Amino acid sequence: LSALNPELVQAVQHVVIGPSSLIVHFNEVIGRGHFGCVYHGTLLDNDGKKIHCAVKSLNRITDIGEVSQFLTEGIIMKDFSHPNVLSLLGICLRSEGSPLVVLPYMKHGDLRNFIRNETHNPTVKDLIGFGLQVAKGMKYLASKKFVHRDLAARNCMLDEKFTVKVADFGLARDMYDKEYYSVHPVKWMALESLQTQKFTTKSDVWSFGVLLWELMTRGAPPYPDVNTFDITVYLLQGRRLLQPEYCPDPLYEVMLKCWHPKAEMRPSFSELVSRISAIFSTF
Ligand SMILES: O=c1[nH]ccc2c1ccn2Cc1ccccc1
Repeated sequence: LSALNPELVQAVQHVVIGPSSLIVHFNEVIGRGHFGCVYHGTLLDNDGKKIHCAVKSLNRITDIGEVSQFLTEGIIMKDFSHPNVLSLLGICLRSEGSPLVVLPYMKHGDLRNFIRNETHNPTVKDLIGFGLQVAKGMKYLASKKFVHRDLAARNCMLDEKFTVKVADFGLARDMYDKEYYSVHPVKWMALESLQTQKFTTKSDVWSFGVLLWELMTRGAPPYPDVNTFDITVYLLQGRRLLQPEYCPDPLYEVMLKCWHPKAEMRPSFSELVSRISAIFSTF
């Protein structure tokens, strides 16, 4: 680590968690395998408050060029903070072992598994509230010109107060990468992204519309009968996800606006917050 550029070391200092500030519980995983090797940890703040965190070791980082790029990603993501976006608590640069990413612990795991869980019974109002929270998190990301590229219910998380956090971006990416011993998002993508492999805030709006559909169906898979290959033709014919049984008509109108074939015709996330907040307030 002494081979690191000193001005970059100075720049990342405010993101770095010293080893005496963090107690990593490498003996216990969070999500019992659902998220791979993500560990419980305890972070000590400056007042000695104990903070429950999720810790991941980044084994793909093997050389000093990759460590330096990682430091930079930490610097950038530390400036992203919003009630509905997963925050970065910090990073660890270890003398012994791969670097660590430290995030806030999410008591209720991912939003898709939460809504699919038969034991949980969120109301239509609660489901719309989750959608509004995601819209607020994306309004924040879009306001900083950050394009998510993989928005879906599986990629959002829930804390102990049931606050939704948009996740799976920056150092929280690769949320479901699992390591196997012997084994080797087209249905959320905007039509133009399927065609050009380019992503924008307007393609995140399309994905948000599919996430809204997931919320109102309590986590049903979209287009279950359509092969991923055939999705482009299906959308070009003007076919779209149908209105879920318990979805209010003005909310389905919002979903349809998200899937307009012309990206410029789709609402902005600011407009989505405006429209969904008014719908939410009728319940
Ligand atoms: O309780 C949690 N809080 C925040 C993130 C998170 C969990 C569980 C899995 N994950 C995903 C992830 C963790 C670390 C690094 C990268 C991705």
